Amino acid sequence: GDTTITIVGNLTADPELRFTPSGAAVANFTVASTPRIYDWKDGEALFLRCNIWREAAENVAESLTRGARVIVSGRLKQRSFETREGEKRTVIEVEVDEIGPSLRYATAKVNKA
Amino acid sequence: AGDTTITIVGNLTADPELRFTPSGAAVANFTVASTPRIYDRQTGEWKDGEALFLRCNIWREAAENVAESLTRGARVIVSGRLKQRSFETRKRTVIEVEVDEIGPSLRYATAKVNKASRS
Amino acid sequence: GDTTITIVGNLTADPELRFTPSGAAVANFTVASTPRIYDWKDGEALFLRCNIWREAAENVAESLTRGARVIVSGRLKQRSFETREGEKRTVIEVEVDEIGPSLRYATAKVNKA
Amino acid sequence: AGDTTITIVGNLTADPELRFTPSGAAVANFTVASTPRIYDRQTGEWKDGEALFLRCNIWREAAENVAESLTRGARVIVSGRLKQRSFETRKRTVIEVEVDEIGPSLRYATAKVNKASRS
Ligand SMILES: [Zn+2]
Ligand SMILES: [Zn+2]
Repeated sequence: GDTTITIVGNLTADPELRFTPSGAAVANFTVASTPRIYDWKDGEALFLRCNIWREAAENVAESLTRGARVIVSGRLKQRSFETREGEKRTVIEVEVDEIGPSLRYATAKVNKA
Repeated sequence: AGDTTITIVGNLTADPELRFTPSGAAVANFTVASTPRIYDRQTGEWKDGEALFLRCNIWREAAENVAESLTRGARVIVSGRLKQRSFETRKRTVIEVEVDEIGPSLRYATAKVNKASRS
Repeated sequence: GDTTITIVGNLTADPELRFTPSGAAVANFTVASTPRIYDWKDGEALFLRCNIWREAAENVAESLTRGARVIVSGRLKQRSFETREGEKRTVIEVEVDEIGPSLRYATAKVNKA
Repeated sequence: AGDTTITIVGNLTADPELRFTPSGAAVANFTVASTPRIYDRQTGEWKDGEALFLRCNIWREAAENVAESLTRGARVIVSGRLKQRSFETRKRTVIEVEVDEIGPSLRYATAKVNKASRS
């Protein structure tokens, strides 16, 4: 039913870990995905605002920092705004199902629980 | 132009088996056990439906990075391309994944990530 | 390298088939994907502007109409605008690799070439 | 919670084999031949690399819709979920696709689509 995607990229900044009145934790961060080339590299670019919640949000929070190369699988969510202030605005966000630091150019010590 | 790609989440059946080709190129093997949930629309709660087993081989330094970072039953995210090998009996084809990116899922766990060094 | 997605939904309107000075054809259309429910259906929603080019653009043009339920595989492309007129705008579009009418609630006569 | 999903583009090895379960539910089988391109970075142009063969089974009216709409070598788009069956020799597992949506690709062809009737 939903539209899902996988985006590989680096966090543009440390994950903002804020809490809701009810206590549940929410982690926000935008992944910036940037491509490859030939003969000379680099181009394209894609910045997707993401949000994970619950314990995954705190793990994201305590396990990721700026520049971190991540793998993110989630659901695209989009909202459509105004006209009574200007004229047609669209925004998009990714509800993260799973995310983890990528092991393509690095390592990590994974501690269970 | 492009291969068929998939993102599979699951657990490592066993630690990554790191070997090296004759030329020296590293190669890590493992299989992800992706278990989907099923809901008995009548009592009980969610259930562990039929699991999928996908063997995956990652190459070069990524593989070495795997061998040194992931272990048994670790939950991981795998983005890769489906490749159909061919092994003979005694015809036979089998479908495995060639990893492009893989990382530990921060779902039920944390991780200390050490960047390597390039840019 | 690129970020790809698959969106199943219906065209919100017939595909605009316009041509470029050079002659190549371009088909534009926005797919509107809307979900399922339980116990009572319907919710969510996602509208993604798409564009196919070349012969696929004309085939899309002559094979699809409004309401058509399609399957679309492409690449997300996003651009970031202004600040010298207002303050930060983001837009997204799907460069369609493959698209075809879905056979979930219909049929179609496929004529080769 | 969710299965592993994939979008595979390719051609039908053969016309869809439509059969019916004992209860009456329709079932169509077929396999997509997805051929990826390879570039000899030295002369020649693009090349037809190693193809992937995935068997797919679609259900109910969708299947009937398949049987009545698709034929041999037709290019199609398939969105589905990977399912691992189990058949025994003489153990054995195999990976096939359970289609959720499938349609003829308007890449190298057109199509006349007849909506059915619901909403
Ligand atoms: Zn090496
Ligand atoms: Zn039926």
